Amino acid sequence: WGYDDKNGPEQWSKLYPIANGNNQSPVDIKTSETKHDTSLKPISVSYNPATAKEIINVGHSFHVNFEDNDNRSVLKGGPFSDSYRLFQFHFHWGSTNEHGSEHTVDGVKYSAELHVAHWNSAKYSSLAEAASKADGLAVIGVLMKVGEANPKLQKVLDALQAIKTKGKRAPFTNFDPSTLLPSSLDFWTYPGSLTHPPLYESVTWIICKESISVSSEQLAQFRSLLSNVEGDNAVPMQHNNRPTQPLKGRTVRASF
Ligand SMILES: CCOC(=O)C1=C(C)NC(=O)N[C@H]1c1ccc(S(N)(=O)=O)cc1
Ligand SMILES: [Zn+2]
Repeated sequence: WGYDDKNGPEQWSKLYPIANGNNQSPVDIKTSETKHDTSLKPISVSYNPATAKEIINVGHSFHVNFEDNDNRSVLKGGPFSDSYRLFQFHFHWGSTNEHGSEHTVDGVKYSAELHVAHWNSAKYSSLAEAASKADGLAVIGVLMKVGEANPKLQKVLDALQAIKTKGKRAPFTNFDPSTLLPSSLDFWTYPGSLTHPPLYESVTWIICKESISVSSEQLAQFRSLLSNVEGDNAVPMQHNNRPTQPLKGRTVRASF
């Protein structure tokens, strides 16, 4: 699977039928149709920079992975009673500045999107166990709006020169990804899925109301990453965003 016309989102359903499920992500958030929910607690993140482990080129994207052997780095509050353990962050982007976000807000497409992914360590003993369970994953989505260079991205962008081609990986240490989040943690939440195969309907989405910035040149760095292995013909990673999917009558709740 990939993002090409042949192996891309519109074809995913052939091998992964859950693509046509009732809890697929991402979605268009219609602000007129959101339900303000008084029970929602503030989102609480507490990440230890010592849990940062590795940056990896996975061909369709790059990931920054965290040591997840204990509760040093955790998400709490919002719609959750359980504590969720940080394991990864990554981005999505588009071929142009005009699209690239996965979530949209009232039809508006942002240039990119940050995903900070966590697993339910109260109920489950590993990411592998948690990953397929309705209450297994919690992902914070931050919409990224093209404008001023974002200095908080600096360590991440500087690391890409070491993982230019598929499969390449490097230590990525001493980094707290709560530095990338907007200063307001007002959010939307809805029950949904991983936005690429295997598309498990295991994610509680936390979508920040406030966007963070990214420059056109910072976006060019993401797209200058190569999907091919070293020595092969260069194939830029131009985009990796899934189209919005039907709500099929789910409710997006607002903390605000
Ligand atoms: C069984 C593992 O479970 C997962 O969590 C992931 C899988 C299979 N694939 C990845 O490459 N990384 C993880 C992932 C996390 C968040 C999103 S997203 N984009 O935030 O929905 C996708 C994949
Ligand atoms: Zn993602």
